[PDB]
Amino acid sequence: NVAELKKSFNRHLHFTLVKDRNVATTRDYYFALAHTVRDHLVGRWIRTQQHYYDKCPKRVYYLSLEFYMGRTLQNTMINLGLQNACDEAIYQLGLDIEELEEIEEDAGLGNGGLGRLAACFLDSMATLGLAAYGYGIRYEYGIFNQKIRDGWQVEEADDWLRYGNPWEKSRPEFMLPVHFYGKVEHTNTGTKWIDTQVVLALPYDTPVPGYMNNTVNTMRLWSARAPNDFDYIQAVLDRNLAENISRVLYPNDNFFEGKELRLKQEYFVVAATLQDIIRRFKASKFTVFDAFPDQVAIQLNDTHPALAIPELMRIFVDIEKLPWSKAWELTQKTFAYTNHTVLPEALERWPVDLVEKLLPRHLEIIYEINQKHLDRIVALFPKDVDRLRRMSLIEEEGSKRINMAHLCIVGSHAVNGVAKIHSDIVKTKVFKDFSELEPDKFQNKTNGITPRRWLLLCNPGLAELIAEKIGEDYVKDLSQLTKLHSFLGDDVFLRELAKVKQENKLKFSQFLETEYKVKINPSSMFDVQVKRIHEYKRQLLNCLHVITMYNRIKKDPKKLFVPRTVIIGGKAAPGYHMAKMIIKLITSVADVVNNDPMVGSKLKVIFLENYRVSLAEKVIPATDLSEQISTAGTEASGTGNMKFMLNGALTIGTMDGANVEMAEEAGEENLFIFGMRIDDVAALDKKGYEAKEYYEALPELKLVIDQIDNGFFSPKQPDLFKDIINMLFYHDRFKVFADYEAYVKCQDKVSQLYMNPKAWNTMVLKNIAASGKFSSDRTIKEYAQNIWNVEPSD
Amino acid sequence: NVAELKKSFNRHLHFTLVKDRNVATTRDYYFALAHTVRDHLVGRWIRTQQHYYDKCPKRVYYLSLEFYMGRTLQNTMINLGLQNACDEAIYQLGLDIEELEEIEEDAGLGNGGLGRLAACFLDSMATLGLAAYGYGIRYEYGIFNQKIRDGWQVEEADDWLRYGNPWEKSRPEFMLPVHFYGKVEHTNTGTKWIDTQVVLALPYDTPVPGYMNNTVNTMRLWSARAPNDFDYIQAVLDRNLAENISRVLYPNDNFFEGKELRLKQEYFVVAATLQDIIRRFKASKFTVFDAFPDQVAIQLNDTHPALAIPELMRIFVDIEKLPWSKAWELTQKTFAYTNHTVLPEALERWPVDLVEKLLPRHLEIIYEINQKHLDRIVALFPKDVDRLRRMSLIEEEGSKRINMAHLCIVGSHAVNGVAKIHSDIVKTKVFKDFSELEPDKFQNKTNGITPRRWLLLCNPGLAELIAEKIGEDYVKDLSQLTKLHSFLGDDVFLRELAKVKQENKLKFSQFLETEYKVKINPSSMFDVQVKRIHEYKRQLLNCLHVITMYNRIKKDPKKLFVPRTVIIGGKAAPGYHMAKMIIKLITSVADVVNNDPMVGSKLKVIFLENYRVSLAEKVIPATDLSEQISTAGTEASGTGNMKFMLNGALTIGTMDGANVEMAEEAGEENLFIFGMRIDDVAALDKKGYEAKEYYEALPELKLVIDQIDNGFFSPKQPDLFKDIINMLFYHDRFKVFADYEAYVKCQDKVSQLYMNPKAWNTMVLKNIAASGKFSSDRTIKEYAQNIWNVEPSD
Ligand SMILES: O=C(NC(=O)c1cc(F)c(F)cc1Cl)Nc1ccc(C(=O)O)cc1OC(F)(F)F
Ligand SMILES: O=C(NC(=O)c1cc(F)c(F)cc1Cl)Nc1ccc(C(=O)O)cc1OC(F)(F)F
Ligand SMILES: *C(=O)c1c(COP(=O)(O)O)cnc(C)c1O
Ligand SMILES: *C(=O)c1c(COP(=O)(O)O)cnc(C)c1O
Ligand SMILES: CC(=O)N[C@@H]1O[C@H](CO)[C@@H](O)[C@H](O)[C@H]1O
Ligand SMILES: CC(=O)N[C@@H]1O[C@H](CO)[C@@H](O)[C@H](O)[C@H]1O
Repeated sequence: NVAELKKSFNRHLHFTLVKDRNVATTRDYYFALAHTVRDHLVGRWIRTQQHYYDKCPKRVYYLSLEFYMGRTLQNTMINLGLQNACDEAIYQLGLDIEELEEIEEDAGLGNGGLGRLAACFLDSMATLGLAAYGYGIRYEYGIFNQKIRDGWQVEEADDWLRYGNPWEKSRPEFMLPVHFYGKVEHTNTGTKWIDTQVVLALPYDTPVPGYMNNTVNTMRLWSARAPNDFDYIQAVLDRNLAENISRVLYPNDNFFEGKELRLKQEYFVVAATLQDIIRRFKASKFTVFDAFPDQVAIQLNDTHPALAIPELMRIFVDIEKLPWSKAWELTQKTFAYTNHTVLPEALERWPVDLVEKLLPRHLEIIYEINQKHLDRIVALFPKDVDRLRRMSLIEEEGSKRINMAHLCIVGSHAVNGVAKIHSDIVKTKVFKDFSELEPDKFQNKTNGITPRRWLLLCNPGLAELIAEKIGEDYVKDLSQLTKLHSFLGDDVFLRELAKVKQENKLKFSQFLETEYKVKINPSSMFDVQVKRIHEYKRQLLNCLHVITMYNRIKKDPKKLFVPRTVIIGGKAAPGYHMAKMIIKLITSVADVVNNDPMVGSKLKVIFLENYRVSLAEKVIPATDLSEQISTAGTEASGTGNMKFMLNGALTIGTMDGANVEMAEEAGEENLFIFGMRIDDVAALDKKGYEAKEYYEALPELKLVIDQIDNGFFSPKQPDLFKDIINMLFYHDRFKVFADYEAYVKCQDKVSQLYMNPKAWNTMVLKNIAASGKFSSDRTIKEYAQNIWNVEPSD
Repeated sequence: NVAELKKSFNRHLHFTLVKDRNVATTRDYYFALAHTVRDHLVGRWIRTQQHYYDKCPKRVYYLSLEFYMGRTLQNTMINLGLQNACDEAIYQLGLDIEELEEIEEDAGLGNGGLGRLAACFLDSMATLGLAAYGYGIRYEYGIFNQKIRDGWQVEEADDWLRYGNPWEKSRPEFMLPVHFYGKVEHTNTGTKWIDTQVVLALPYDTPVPGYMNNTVNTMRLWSARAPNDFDYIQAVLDRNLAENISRVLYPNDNFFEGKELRLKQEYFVVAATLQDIIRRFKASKFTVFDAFPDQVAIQLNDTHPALAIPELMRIFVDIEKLPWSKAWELTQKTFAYTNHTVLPEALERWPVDLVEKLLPRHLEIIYEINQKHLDRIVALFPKDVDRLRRMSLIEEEGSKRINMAHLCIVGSHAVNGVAKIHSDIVKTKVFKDFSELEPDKFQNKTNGITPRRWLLLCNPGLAELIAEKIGEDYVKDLSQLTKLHSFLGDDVFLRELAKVKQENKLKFSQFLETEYKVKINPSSMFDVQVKRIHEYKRQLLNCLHVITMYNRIKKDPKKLFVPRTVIIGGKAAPGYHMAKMIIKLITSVADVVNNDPMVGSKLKVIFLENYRVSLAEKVIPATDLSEQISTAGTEASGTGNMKFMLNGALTIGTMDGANVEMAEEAGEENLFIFGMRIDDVAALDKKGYEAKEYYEALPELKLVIDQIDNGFFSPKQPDLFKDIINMLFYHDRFKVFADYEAYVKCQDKVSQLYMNPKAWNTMVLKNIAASGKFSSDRTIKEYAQNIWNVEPSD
């Protein structure tokens, strides 16, 4: 109750912050409230973990180099049923809760969809009350902070832990050695890894509260420490190198960069996690190891934690002294692999020299794994020499590299894609060789998003509305949102829905106006593309359509033009050149567009800085139009798309990733789908893509290109954007021009629907009403049932 | 009372440590109590700090690169008067109170005498209710942990913070920029210090509980961070370099090491501190700095923060735009300097080259000071061409250096030494050129220790006994120990006092044998020498006496030997070769002596690994004879000496430092004074030191030296102590041999007296009852009256 939360608050401000109202900072207040809310989950946290130890359910271990968590405070209140009481307590003390909430750093330990998938899943597994753990790296620096200076992305260290983090508790008793380098002896007592350099792994536990149940699971992130025995001053300074491992998240989205530190990160998180799991299994009730796969599941979050396979084997054979065949039966039965990667350059392949010098034993074990593997292939295909090098874990040509996917495929009992279409290509095409051998191993699990964070928290208006119509069951069972179909003809419900959208718009319009000094037309269409910047996602194409909108105003200023506020956001990897260019182009266009007095309030372009979990929560609920426009074949699933759908936006995009499943659910009539489908893409590769042909064929495209290339957007470097021009014309893998017309045409349909409130909101409601599939609660049921084989409990 | 303490402890264990009783670790329990205890000073801390904000009395800032704090928990309990009740609470919960206490890390952020002086000072300024603050660096790594391995010193990093520190509260709101490098620009707005690299300074507060009053003063310690703004991974890894500024404490006792990083440390703390003071001053109720010196004193703990002088000037002139002359009058009035050393090699003397690179503005301000300095020497000494070079701040040979001592002298209103003999020599000899001009500038302020850590804490037995006899008011006014004179008659007493000391040697003997392979004779005379390993402190001269003794059982195994445990402990600077060998020797000697079955239990020799504050709290109360044997004129004061006086041991030592003053106080017949006085060393230098004379001249010495050199103590390597011997005959500036004879004869009388229980304890009593002068409480009044001009309120 209120009075008690108020007494807790003051107690913390007093004792934990050593402050009285008189000189208390806003941060002092945030902290005091966090501690008050965190205190309210301790009992359930102990009891949950206690129950796991007493009843030994099969535990699920989600293993990942990335947990894109965002802020905890508000998410935690909501899931404890505490938000309203806290709101009121804080209000009564003359403070503003939204103000305190603003203080919190994001836990930006993620790049995008892969890392955010991890986050939604933990929330989901806690809500369904599974025995689940999150395991990854406690990066000192998460994804970097993005400033824009002269329309250019600028990186600033995400110093997220400067002031401390009250959502983590260290665990001094569970520190582990992790080993690197050294050499292998195959003595007559077992094979032994010796003369290694040691890093210590200190774990931190973070509470994963379930939505209104009694479960609080754990996320355990590891930290790098130097040992005490593995110039005096320099020696002590040198301890920096060991602790460097957990220092900074690699900021690459969908790109492999074969850096040594990264390899160290990957073993580091694998090694400590695997010990902790064995330790726990051994400390429990339960070749006592025969029960291990009845008590352990390890989901590989892409190939990043791939070493987990040769590591488990290493532990089983060398320490546990199990015979290799047994060790391998159990490895296969413990692991499952989730494939998210699509393009050649994202594929992790590690050079053999590197894997040999850093981890000799793992190399040996990997070769051994490979031998057993290629043996079986020879046996079923003796005249087939090419199938051998094709399915080998070693890409034997030149450099020589380990194909971590191949390793995950052979060490796991289940392999999965993240959307129907994708798993499909994965199974029938990309892995034809392996799936032929065991069709049943390969499955789909279409992606999902938590409707806690992504409806309840980021959008309480909608949540309340929906709840006032159909009650609150939908939160824990999003399929219940179909009940809304029975409100389609409800003229008054449509108004309340539009009102909700408009408040989100008004609020967010404040944000834009107070952060960018740019006049927002409150009633224009909020047309939003937020994701990481990559040529495949095609921010560029959107950008082109912006230019077309602008020109259309210029040629004919009196002509009926539906006002849009066009928002583009997301971070470019610091080494991704073309991505940085694509940013500079957008900010350039905005400068022209936002100041051309002849357009004024008809068109406003914002490039949205420092896009991240807590910003997604702001902008998404405020959106009318969700840009989702990758080249078909290039987007494994996507999740933003889903979050827009649930929050009352209409989606414009290609038949790619889960967009396809969105269209099935709500019916294509109710999305703005356009463009080449995968076939249309292949057929164009077959015949051959000539970018030129479209530039001559479409006069509006011709102008846009000409404007960009001749400095209309860059009079001080008329040829600033040349690199974009070349790529567009000669090296564009993603066929930007081939989809232009279809896109623009499709854009004009959105425009016309927008001029009919009733039709538009009717489509909105048919979307929201069908968004239920996309709850990460459904996804997890599916993983639980056909992969982990654990049951929900409560 | 106790019931609230049990609740609180449990609330912490539950809510702060997230543990129930059956899985709580020991660390868990420690923290739970620690937090409980901190809570109980919070009120007195806020009020003490409020109250200075209110009445606004003059503030004392003790600025030191070093704070040798030791452990906090028990000191805090005692001073807060809650040891009783806390003991109970822990007991009633079935927990070992002292096992808890042993979890706590020494805050080992000093080398020895200097950093412990500061730590005692804090306790006393708080006990006397001064508005005082300590400013230093939050070193990530304190003085190194010493391990003896094969009789050698090995160093381990002192990772005191890895499990966190319950006694500090970060103050993020008071974070600051410090500036480095760049270059000076002489524009017509004045001098701009430009293109500087910025390091962040983040303060952390530790409570300083006065003894049984209302005062809780603050110790602010600063940590280095990289700023905000900048190969991206590499750029991020490189933040390590800015943070290296506060990473490790330099481990030289009485020795100057001119490393760039150390200069950075020195600037860092001076810069953060001076800003923070200015901030506090402007924030109070006082562009008007006239009252600054009335509001603020800053004591320069030796020359380490000398840089504060030209920083304050720079702030005043460059930033506050005050006239040089005024800005200068204010500085001298603010600062005061405590000289702590006389060894030429311990004087800080910075290459201008380095200072010009790192602090180009500061170099100028120093020149500019020297100029103005040197000018007014010409006005009074127009023909003394030599006087100038003798008094300039700049030593001009080859690559010029900055004489930081001289700097501190010109820039402070008071310069003081740390004992009568020291200060006297500082005034009349070392800085005669200066003192002649302002005789009143130079003073003495004799060192002391706190009777809290060093009596009630470490030796509860002795304090209990004293309190029984004379009331418990001696704890706040030590001089009341004179009262214990009434008891010179009393044998009941004398036997009671002997009891206590025996009880300590027992406790201590149990710990001692459970460490080293050695059979301890618990009623032998405990001959303890502990302090940093130094040629000057002459642990060697002690080692020579130890051999001597052993050679007197080998010669005559059936003559009466007064039996003694000889304990020598201390850390050698990693870079200090002689001291490392000297340790090696003592351990060799140790291994020969403890394994001659003939010597048996007559003489055990123990080298005490890892001497530090909490270790000192154990061995001192268990001591009979205190070795204070530095060459006359080398120990500026000593503070070990005083601790052993307070704790019921008798002193064997030279007429050096405060020894002179302990003798003074107790009567010189009540200490074992011996060997060369100050003039004797003076004489011998002019006559010339000729070591071989005592080797020829003295048969008993001669054996000792031959054993060493021919390898009696290193058989498997008869060559080992080559350099010890060489040093001793052609290089020993500290004249071990010249006092060899006086010393041994002196020891012989100690031995003679130890066979007289009654006379011995009568001398021990005469020592304890006259130790009142040496309370740091007395030292502080004196600075308060005569340097800081502040008033002992509460
Ligand atoms: O009290 C606890 N605390 C925690 O486990 C805990 C500690 C943390 F530092 C943290 F950050 C998070 C958590 Cl959740 N656990 C517990 C209680 C009782 C028992 C029993 O078996 O009686 C066994 C127990 O350990 C386990 F984990 F098995 F439940
Ligand atoms: O609330 C406080 N807290 C502290 O001072 C403090 C904060 C810490 F984080 C810490 F680690 C230690 C302390 Cl001791 N102080 C205060 C109260 C009331 C007033 C008024 O003027 O009404 C002014 C005040 O500030 C000042 F500094 F003056 F004491
Ligand atoms: C949401 O999943 C999310 C992503 C992924 O969005 P896309 O599915 O790539 O469009 C990236 N960044 C943030 C902050 C998220 O919330
Ligand atoms: C005690 O003062 C102390 C010192 C300094 O003692 P000396 O005066 O040099 O003999 C050094 N180290 C520790 C741990 C002390 O408590
Ligand atoms: C390598 C990588 O981040 N892949 C991404 O994985 C997420 C989570 O499944 C998908 O939503 C997205 O379409 C896909 O691009
Ligand atoms: C520089 C340094 O460490 N000096 C030491 O200072 C302490 C405390 O002032 C004195 O006890 C000691 O005699 C002196 O040698």
